[PDB]
Amino acid sequence: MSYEKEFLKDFEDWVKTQIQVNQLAMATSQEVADERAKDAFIRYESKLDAYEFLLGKFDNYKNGKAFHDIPDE
Amino acid sequence: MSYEKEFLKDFEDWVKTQIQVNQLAMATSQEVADERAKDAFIRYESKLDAYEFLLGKFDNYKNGKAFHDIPDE
Repeated sequence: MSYEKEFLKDFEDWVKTQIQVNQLAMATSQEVADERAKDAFIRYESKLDAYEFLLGKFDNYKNGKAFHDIPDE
Repeated sequence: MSYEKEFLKDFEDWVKTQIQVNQLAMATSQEVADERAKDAFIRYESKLDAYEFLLGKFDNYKNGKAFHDIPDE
């Protein structure tokens, strides 16, 4: 793998890590939710949302598509 | 530019776009904040935080550093 390819791979694994990280924090707080727990849930779910979207962009890469293209489902 | 390099460039411009997008929504709602406006501010600031971090990773790329390395300030 070239430098760009390894960078893109580490990048994707990092995103997958953040998704796991936020899913547990999210599930853990949602458990409780008082403004605190809901604020925390919102914080975490907002991050998950951004990372889930990015996971779609890496799918474009693995498919050879341009970045802006819409992922397959 | 190869495919990987153009992908990494579009990727970075997209992140910069999201930062601008969330900064305005964030500033716009914070203006008001009632649980609604604060929940919205939290949502947006949480996304900004994730994107700001990613901007650091692209700096690593532009510097030739591994993904996991810590950006310069």
